[PDB]
This record gives sequence, structure tokens and C-alpha cells, in this order.
Amino acid sequence: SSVVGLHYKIGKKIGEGSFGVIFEGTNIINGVPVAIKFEPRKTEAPQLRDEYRTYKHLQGCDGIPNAYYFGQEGLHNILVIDLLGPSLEDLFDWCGRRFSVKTVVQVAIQMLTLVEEVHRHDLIYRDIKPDNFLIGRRGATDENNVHLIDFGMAKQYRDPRTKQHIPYREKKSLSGTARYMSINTHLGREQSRRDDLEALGHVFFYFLRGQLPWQGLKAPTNKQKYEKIGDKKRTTPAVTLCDGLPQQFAEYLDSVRSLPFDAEPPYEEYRMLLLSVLDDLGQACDGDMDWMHLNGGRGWDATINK
Ligand SMILES: N#Cc1ccn2c(-c3ccncc3)c(-c3ccc(F)cc3)nc2c1
Ligand SMILES: [Cl-]
Repeated sequence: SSVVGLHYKIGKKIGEGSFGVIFEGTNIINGVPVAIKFEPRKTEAPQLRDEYRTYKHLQGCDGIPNAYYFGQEGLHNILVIDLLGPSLEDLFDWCGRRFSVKTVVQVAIQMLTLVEEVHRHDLIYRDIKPDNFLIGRRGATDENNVHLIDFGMAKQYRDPRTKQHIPYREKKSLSGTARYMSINTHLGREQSRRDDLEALGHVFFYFLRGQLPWQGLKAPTNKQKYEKIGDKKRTTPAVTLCDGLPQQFAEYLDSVRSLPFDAEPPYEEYRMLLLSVLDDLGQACDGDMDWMHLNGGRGWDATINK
């Protein structure tokens, strides 16, 4: 019996994540494709249970796939949500590992809106990376809308009934991708809303420069590696990262880096700050992205790009 979840047939294997087993599926009642995620029950890291509850909490919001099923088939935990298109990292490589100024802007306002809606539901993401932001699929109304997925690192920062922020703390091991995590994350501080925004800043400069100065650093093990990445993050100001770039990015990273621990960040001020970038360059925020031009204008291909 290959079909799982009563109504979801296993299709292609696309599994990535942190070796988390991800599969293509389709709903045999209506043929709609889905993204099936596997997980061993008797494992050393149970997480798929709470990720199922996370999508339900953010259900109905734009950019969050709908949770359809969580079951106990065989010796695997199974979560069915919406299948989506490639990640921003996938399109990044295909666009020559560099994004134009127009694309990174319109992308940044969508990511900031997604992260705002996450914090609106009393959750922080803590796993900001372009591998977790996906576009829709071809032909759909949200084909180029940027979506957010993978909430296995989502932690509550305020209670839903007294809206009080958790207390500040320290001594937390450095878990995640060190290339984009905030400076406070390297220092072992308890993450909050401001750390999901500094990591967004790192991704913006990452898309702009094609790389980051704290990339490819050599160290014996990973602690010193994670440390050695933190030094360069604090050595280089935000202006030197904005070299030859619209200075509004330097302002964005500097602002979100001086935010206090429990403060609500001015989401719409940052998005408008990034909107004004298109004013100084004479461009219209119409939607046109870099990846709408590969392969003679067809879009993105599978056997040539990936
Ligand atoms: N790096 C990387 C990466 C890229 C894509 N995904 C997906 C995904 C999401 C929607 N459609 C297709 C694939 C998932 C995922 C998460 C939960 C779930 F229940 C099903 C799939 N996890 C990852 C990791
Ligand atoms: Cl790296």
C-alpha cells in the first residue's frame, strides 16, 4: 500500500531539508499535487508533530501552505501540505548566483510581510534561509508569490493570552546555518523578533553581492568556524556591505541590529524603506523578477538548470 494519508499517493522523491524525507504526492480525490514529509517515529529528534500544529496556527495566511494531514503510517510520521515551486536559493543559482536590485527589493517586502505574519501569531522562525522561501508552481495564481515553509525551528516568543515576551537569557548552543544567523545568535542570546529580521538583512546582501564576506572561512572544527563567522559579522559595518549598493540596505541592517529585545519592529517602515529604493532608480514595483527571463522566457527548466 503505497498511498499514505488515506487520500495522498506517493509520487517523486525530492527530499532535502536536514536529511528530512520529503516527497511529491497527489490527492487522488482531486489530483492536486502535495508535498509529503516523512520522519521516523523512534528517532532521536521528534519534530514533525509540532510542525503540523505550526501550519494549522498560521492557516489561511498568504504564503503559508495549508496543513492537510498528519498520520501514523507504518513506522513513519507523515505530514501533507501544499507542494510549491523552487526555493529562492534554487532560482538564485539559476540566475547566475546574483539577483538584480529590483528583484531583491520586491522579494524583501514579501519576506518581511511573511515574517511579520509569523510574529503576529506569537512565533519566531529562527531558521531564515533562502532554501526555505519558495515560489508557487507554474500556472497557479501565486506562481511567483514567495511562500514560507519548514517550521521545525519555530519557537514561541510571547504567550497568546497575555502577549508577554519570554525573558532574556543566554547559554544556548549555536544551532542552524551560521552564514545567515544573527550576531546575537552567535553570542548565544535568546532569539526574538529582531533576529528574524537581521537574518533577513544578511539574505538581502547575500542576494545582492552573490556572496558574503564571512563565507568560505576556514577553521579546525565548527565552533571556531561558527565563531570565526561571528567576528567578521561584527568587524564589517553595514556600510561596507552596501558598497556600490543602495544605502537603504545598510540602514535596514543597522536599524534591525539596534532593536531592543522585546520591541515590536516597525515592519512597514522597513518595507517602505526598501520601496524607496525603487524610487531612486526609476523602477516600477510591478512584480518582474530575474527568474522570469531564463530559457528564452519560458521560465525555469529542470534538466538544464537543476
Ligand atoms: N532546503 C530545503 C527545503 C526545500 C523545500 N522543502 C519543503 C517543500 C515544501 C513545499 N513543497 C515542496 C517542498 C519541505 C517540506 C516541509 C514540510 C512538509 F510537510 C513537506 C515539505 N521542506 C523543504 C526543505
Ligand atoms: Cl559558508
